[PDB]
Amino acid sequence: CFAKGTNVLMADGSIECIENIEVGNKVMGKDGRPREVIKLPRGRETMYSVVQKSQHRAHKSDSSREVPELLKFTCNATHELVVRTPRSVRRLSRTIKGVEYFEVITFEMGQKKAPDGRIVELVKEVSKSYPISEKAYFEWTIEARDLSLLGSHVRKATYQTYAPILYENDHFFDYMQLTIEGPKVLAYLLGLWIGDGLSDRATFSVDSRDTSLMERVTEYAEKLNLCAEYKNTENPLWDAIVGLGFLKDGVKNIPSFLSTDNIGTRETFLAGLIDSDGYVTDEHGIKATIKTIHTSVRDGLVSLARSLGLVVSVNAEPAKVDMNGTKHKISYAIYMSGGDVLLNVLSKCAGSKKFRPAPAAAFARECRGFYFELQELKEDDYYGITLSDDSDHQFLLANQVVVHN
Repeated sequence: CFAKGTNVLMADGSIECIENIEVGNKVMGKDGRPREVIKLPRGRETMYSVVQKSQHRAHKSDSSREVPELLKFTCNATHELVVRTPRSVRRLSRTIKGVEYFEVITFEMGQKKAPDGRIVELVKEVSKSYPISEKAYFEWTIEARDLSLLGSHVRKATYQTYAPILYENDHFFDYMQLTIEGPKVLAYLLGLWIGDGLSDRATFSVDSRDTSLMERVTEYAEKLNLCAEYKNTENPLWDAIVGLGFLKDGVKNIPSFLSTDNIGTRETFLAGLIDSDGYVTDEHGIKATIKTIHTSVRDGLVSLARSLGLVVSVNAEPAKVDMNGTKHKISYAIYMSGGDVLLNVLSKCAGSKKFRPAPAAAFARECRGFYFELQELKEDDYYGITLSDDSDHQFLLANQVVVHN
């Protein structure tokens, strides 16, 4: 069902290639609970490239300059994609009536004759009022080779989903360098460093006019004992930047463990990063925007925000120019949205035009949808794993895409 090299998420929040897994290994399910591998099937056939539909980039190459699509996988022709399509009616409700012929256009389940000879069940767009076998959406499944039978509309309207990482490790807190009264300020000061810090030491660049942030920095430092050194020594903040991985080979980095660790710590780190070089808007829905010239931070942030269940998109931009020179070429804009998922992160920020009050009531981190495009590929060796017949039959790939057995 999957090409050689597909990374899947393991139930303990660990990552492994589709091929290095065996029965007994437990993958990560939708709920943050473990699945059970009870078989490992193989074969060869047409394979398809599934990738999220996006407005730009991605030319074939080995340099991580161009912004990449991380919501992508290669499965086999008979792979069953778990998809959703909206219910939809037009020019009439269920069934209203006027005079002299007019049309009712609807989306409903029917059976279409596959060119191969198979009689597949799928969503069809239907003319005037006709019954014959027809919640705000359809929850269903389709084999890769079958997307092509879909009508233009039904097809553009269909999407896959990704689930949030509701599971939690503790790699952060086991790294003392207690719980209540603590982790908040370091996770905060770490995101603050990746945003404004000096690569060689614990020195950020808090904006003067931002009295509210200067207040935070000084307040927080005090809680972690230090103070004023930033506005390389046995300095437990610099030791964590290094120890916890915030420097991907002499380059600023957002460590993978951040995606399966404590939720609160994920949200606090993001707040510090937004406080440093992000900015929030409310025009058409609450949204935060972090900027970075680092490719490692850019990709680690995308998976960090999606682990929380936020909606993410990335765009390439031009950098700076001092007197028309200084610093060049490109930087990146990462856009995040999600309502109360986002309100829960912004309610930890210090910046005055950044802070937003916390959600009104409790909230749920839903799976988010995404439109994709398929590429019919050549014959190849497939892998795949079988979850127990009594489970939901689903699990999450390393990128969080919800896949079916």
